[PDB]
Amino acid sequence: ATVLLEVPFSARGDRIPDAVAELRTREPIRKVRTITGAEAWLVSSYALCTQVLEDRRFSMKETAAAGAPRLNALTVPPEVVNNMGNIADAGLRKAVMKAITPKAPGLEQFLRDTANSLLDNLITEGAPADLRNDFADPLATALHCKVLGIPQEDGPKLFRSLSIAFMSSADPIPAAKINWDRDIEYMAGILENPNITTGLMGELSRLRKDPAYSHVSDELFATIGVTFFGAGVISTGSFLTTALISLIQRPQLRNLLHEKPELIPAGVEELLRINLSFADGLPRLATADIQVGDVLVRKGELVLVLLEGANFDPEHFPNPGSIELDRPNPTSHLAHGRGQHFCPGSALGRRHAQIGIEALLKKMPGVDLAVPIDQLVWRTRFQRRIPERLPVLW
Amino acid sequence: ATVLLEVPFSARGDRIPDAVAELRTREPIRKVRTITGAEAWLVSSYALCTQVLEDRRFSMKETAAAGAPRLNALTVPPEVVNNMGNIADAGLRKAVMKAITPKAPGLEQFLRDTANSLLDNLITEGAPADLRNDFADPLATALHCKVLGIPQEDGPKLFRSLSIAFMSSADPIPAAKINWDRDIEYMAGILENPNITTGLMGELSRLRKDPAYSHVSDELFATIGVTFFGAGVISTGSFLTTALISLIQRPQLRNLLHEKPELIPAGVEELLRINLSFADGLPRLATADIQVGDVLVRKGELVLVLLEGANFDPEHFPNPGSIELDRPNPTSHLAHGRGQHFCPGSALGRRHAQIGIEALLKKMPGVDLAVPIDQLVWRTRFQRRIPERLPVLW
Ligand code: HEM
Ligand code: HEM
Repeated sequence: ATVLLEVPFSARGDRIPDAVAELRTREPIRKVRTITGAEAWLVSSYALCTQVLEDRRFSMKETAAAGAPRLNALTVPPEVVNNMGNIADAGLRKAVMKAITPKAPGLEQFLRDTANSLLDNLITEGAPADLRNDFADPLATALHCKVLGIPQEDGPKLFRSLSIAFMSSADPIPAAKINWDRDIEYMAGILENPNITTGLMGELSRLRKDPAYSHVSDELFATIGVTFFGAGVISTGSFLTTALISLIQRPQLRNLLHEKPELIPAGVEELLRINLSFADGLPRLATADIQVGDVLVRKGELVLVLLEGANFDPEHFPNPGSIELDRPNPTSHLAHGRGQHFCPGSALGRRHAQIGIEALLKKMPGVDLAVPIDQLVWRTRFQRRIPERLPVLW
Repeated sequence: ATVLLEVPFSARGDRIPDAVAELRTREPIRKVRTITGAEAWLVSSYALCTQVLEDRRFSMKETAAAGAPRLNALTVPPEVVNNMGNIADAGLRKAVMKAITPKAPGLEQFLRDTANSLLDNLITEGAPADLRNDFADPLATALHCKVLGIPQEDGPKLFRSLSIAFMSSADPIPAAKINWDRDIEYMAGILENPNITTGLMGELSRLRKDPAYSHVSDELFATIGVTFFGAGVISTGSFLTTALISLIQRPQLRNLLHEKPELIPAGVEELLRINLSFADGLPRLATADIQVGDVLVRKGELVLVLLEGANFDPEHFPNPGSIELDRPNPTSHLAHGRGQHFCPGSALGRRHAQIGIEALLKKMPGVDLAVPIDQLVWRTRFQRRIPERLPVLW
């Protein structure tokens, strides 16, 4: 007698478990138990992952319903799970999306200067350096302060909520509520701060006093600040970190990108595709009875869309484990999801990674791990897979 | 077909695995495979642990022999494994041991002021607080700078070597050598620094120019600084952290110690006894064929002395999982080892814990975890078990 298969399989973000391919072949939708004890359907083929993400009857919003089977505990108010819907309903969709493009004047140069300044300080200090805590995450944090229009010096305390805010927990987390409420108060103060005129918060500040948005709540405006900061910083910092591992472990690739940096966009797209940053399947709740492969998913059941399931599917991406800069379908991966909830920061994230890698390869062309790869400490019960420290030398 | 049982069993430092008791009953010496692929004998009963630690033919020094079966890779020069022997041979044993007592004038008050100042800053900043990174470890770090006679401001960079120096790795760690050599150069500079006149380094500085120690190497003096700083900081910071978890999880105990703080020494002794801080058995290499329980250990074989094996042995400590402040045999645990290599900092460590707990209970009598216990991220492939962050509220 064995128990029902448990998810997630491994918190290690540097390699995919052999088990994923075996499951995809045998049972590309199959029943699993989450950390809460809930049952769920784990979907692991490209075809079935795409089907679920593209069918809105597999609802994100309804995952927050009281009494639903849960992947993990809410770390935000239940109405905040439908944040993008709330944004759209408030007529704020176009403005939010415009404010988080990497195309804003000066932004890319700010990114490059910031990356270069972080790297110079590591160089000055001498190897070993921690590329997560002292490069990737600070770069992510600086980027999102600039994108939000908020002071850089406020970034670190906001950042420090995230090790808790993005926990994947069986039970509610008291600290998450403390940090949430505090971070909300900060963003509400920002909207009242006349010095804040640029970026997302500057724009929301103005829209908040525009008559065309008079009956949009202050709660929604502050929520947008907290959610976009947290999602952006955690996602870009975590992605860049694990992409750096994948690069460092492929010196031939590292050298080619150092040699031909115009291939970096193609490289970052592949690093996105193979990225194991998302620790859990994307949760959705069936709002109807829906056939998914050989399984009739019943209304009220939880479905988990395993991103690496899709992204390493050899039917869609032949030789899935190899980075190939000339695939015919390079952006057709699901690293930024798909459908209604496709990542609004995908371009900004792509650019954070491109610029951080560009700068790292220039300043540290000899970059290598300073510890054997198995020594990396992978964060557990978290919504991302990340090494606690990423020690490198150069 | 199963593989040979692997060690360590779990990096979780908040509970002992049920498997340890089962093993102790069934097979209190049994064969296991280490992370290097080496075979070893894992010893898990009080009686057999004590036998091994008290028989010097189970050698610490010989664990460093080229070609021996290894628990993990050396992170120091092989001659440094015999550091205490080297100390004794150089006539430095009495001086080193005297310099690391908690009885030095002002030391306890420095500890208390430092603990109180760390706590006030957490209070000012507001919950949640990380009791590992922003209390236990800084307290350990400050204590050891003061004990060594070195500037407090030098503590943080020395501290940052330790996440690597105390790795438990299958392979040599390049960063460990970088940090070792750098930290050695620092301690050599300290011995040449005329401002350094107090503590262990002040005393070694003087003995280095005393004719009675003329043919003791500069290498040994600097090595003593690096080894005593690292072992002391890692051991006291890690112990206090996990003792804090054990306390916090027992509010009745926490309240009693807050109420009757004179029971704190008895409490710290029990917290020592149940402490899971050591991630691996203590390694020893047989220098002869020696009968240990039902096993004839052969010369050249590795033996691992599982401290919690001894310390949770119900034959020696009845109701082993319960903290009892009135045991008849309270200091007979093996938390500081036993025999030739008994911890030279045991009193200093006891006092760090007592004072840190005293101060925490006074400043934060309402101290509780701010996250569910399962959310703590336990450091892997490391010589200690420690949570990466210890989020608390009060
Ligand atoms: C490489 C970097 C990034 C990756 C891999 C990533 C990944 C993802 C994925 C997979 C989703 C889909 C969630 C779902 O469908 O259940 C998503 C949505 C989202 N992302 Fe990203 N993201 C990245 C960067 C960013 C940035 C920079 C921001 C903000 C500045 C951001 C903000 C959001 C938000 C607010 C959502 C929710 C969308 C919705 O519910 O409609 N992301 N992201
Ligand atoms: C609660 C705190 C502490 C614990 C639990 C602890 C634990 C231990 C243990 C189990 C050993 C035996 C190693 C073996 O036999 O293989 C040991 C030895 C040692 N400890 Fe500690 N220790 C603590 C505090 C300290 C401090 C504060 C220092 C230095 C300032 C220190 C320095 C050393 C050294 C240098 C050895 C090697 C002894 C030898 O090889 O003869 N320890 N410790």
